[PDB]
Amino acid sequence: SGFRKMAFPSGKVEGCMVQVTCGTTTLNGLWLDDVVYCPRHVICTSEDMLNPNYEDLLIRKSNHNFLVQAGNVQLRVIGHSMQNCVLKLKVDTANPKTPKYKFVRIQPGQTFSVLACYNGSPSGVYQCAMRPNFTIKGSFLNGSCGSVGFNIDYDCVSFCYMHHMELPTGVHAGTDLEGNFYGPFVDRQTAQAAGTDTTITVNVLAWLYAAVINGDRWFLNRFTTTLNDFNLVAMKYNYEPLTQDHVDILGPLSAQTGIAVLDMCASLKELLQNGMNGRTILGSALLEDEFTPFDVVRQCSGVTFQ
Amino acid sequence: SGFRKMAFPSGKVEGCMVQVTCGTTTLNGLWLDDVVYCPRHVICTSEDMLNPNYEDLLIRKSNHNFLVQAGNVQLRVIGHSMQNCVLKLKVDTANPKTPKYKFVRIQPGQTFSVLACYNGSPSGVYQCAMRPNFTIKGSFLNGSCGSVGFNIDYDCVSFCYMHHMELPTGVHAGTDLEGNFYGPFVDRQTAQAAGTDTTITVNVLAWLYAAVINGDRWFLNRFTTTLNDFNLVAMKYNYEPLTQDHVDILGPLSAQTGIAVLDMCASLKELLQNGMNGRTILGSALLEDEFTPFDVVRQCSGVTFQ
Ligand SMILES: O=C1Nc2ccccc2C2(CCN(CCc3ccc(C(F)(F)F)cc3)CC2)O1
Ligand SMILES: O=C1Nc2ccccc2C2(CCN(CCc3ccc(C(F)(F)F)cc3)CC2)O1
Repeated sequence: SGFRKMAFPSGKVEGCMVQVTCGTTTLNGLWLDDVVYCPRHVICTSEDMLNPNYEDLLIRKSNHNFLVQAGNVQLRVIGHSMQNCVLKLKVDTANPKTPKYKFVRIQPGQTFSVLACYNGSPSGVYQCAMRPNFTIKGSFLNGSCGSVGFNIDYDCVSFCYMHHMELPTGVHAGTDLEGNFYGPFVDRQTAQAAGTDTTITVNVLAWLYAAVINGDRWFLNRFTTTLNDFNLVAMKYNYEPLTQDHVDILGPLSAQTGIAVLDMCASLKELLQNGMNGRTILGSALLEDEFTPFDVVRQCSGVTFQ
Repeated sequence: SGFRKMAFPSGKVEGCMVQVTCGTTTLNGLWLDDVVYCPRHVICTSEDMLNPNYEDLLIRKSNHNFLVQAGNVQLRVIGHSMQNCVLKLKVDTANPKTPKYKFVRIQPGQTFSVLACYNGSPSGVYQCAMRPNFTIKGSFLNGSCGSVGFNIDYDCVSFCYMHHMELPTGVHAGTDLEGNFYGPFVDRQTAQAAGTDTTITVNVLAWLYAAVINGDRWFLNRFTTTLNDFNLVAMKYNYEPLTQDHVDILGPLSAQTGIAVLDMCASLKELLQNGMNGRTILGSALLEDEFTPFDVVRQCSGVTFQ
């Protein structure tokens, strides 16, 4: 019945997006209860961004210098502080649309939805993964800083990403909602290069399970393998090593399809060695690695949210 | 700065989804002002679906047989009628969350977002195209019927699709919001096969323009072509014929990049003849055809919505 790259419904997050302006710089903020969270580089000029001293730049800013606008209506800033690379602006009004929420710091390989915004207004929603090199491959133009990534479990939004930086290579870097960057990146306009973008092996396997459930099975073979034997081939192809924890997480997909995890590893190994020979799997000519095992279960089951 | 398959923010549509139950069948409805729109096959049993006489089945249904539930709260049905393949259930309460909206019947090649729902509750959002054979390639399980497709232009939601049927081949068929199917499909469980799924040429070209804007340009060559010469190769590869209307629509992308439309056609022609040779374009090993020229402009510019 079909399998699609699918984002969470975005309404709960749309009701949290505001515009934040400091000086000549405008980007997005996240309004939850009576706090607005945004990237601290809102206080920088494009001059400042080469070597900013954020503590010093903040000395010159008062509450009234942070212009916060929710739709057409202005919010009153009654306090501000810096936590790592985010500012927290206390406003005098609790966001009436605040959903149940959590702040979560995700691990490489985990997926989330991004609500890309400009000037506090939603532009679109798409699905991303935290890459093993701690970048994400997004769609972000100037003014999109402060857009957030999130997951939803029924009624509760877990915010995991806030967007801050584009690297010279066109990939993206950002923080969790406590303001700590994922990976080694900093909020300065300098030479920072991403490391190897390896493939998230457990996600590829989950997606192969999804393909089998949906009728694409030409890649199933007569072979099996072992974790160590498969991992020799994964390393050669810049795939993440597969662990027993990963095998365990694939357990429910293995059980429903009747295909042992290591048998699916042997299918993956032949795909890596032989290529696709011009065929497709679930409409892709590449092996997709931005579906987690939990994503596959969810979509193949029809789980929903408030 | 990156280019992603991107859906519209879904909040405005989330506030319109309800659950509709008739007998033992539950699916989704769309609540706009004081009318709930849903597939007429809600009145069928799985028996009925082999050869339904919808007019006859409706004789046995009264207002009180249609159970409409918005979140936890029941809506009072004060009238019902059948329009083509949709039912319209008049309720006694206008949806307080009704956005500005229109009903639009789209053309093959046009794209839209789908809010997949189960039991009136949103599950996820993804982007789709109306295929040239009038199917869509979605992600729909039992109970997702009545999920809708839509586009947004600033504050106004244009609803273009309601989901009704999965064909035996795993592709999807549905109606506009006046209840007329796209293509030749009917709401009966019978032998209906899709025609040729051809590639939407103008969308592929738009996506190649997007790639150039974002740094992927290895596929640009030293050649040009003509509409007629390109169309001979398109036919061979089951690509839609390119028209002068299509060339005109690509005009703004041509102007911004400085690459004449027919020059990009010559790049596409070499890609079709030679394949990708194992390379990728914007993270795909296939030529993507579910971005319209307007989608590319929008995403490459940062246009937003209420
Ligand atoms: O729409 C429909 N009609 C339908 C019609 C005929 C056969 C099967 C179906 C199903 C019914 C639920 N069936 C869920 C089975 C399942 C799959 C994966 C997992 C898991 F591994 F992810 F956990 C668990 C259960 C999916 C297909 O759906
Ligand atoms: O974020 C940023 N910083 C930035 C930094 C350096 C160079 C360019 C930029 C741009 C500035 C706007 N620029 C829009 C140009 C444009 C592209 C396509 C079209 C169209 F063909 F679709 F119509 C029209 C205009 C995109 C990149 O963006």
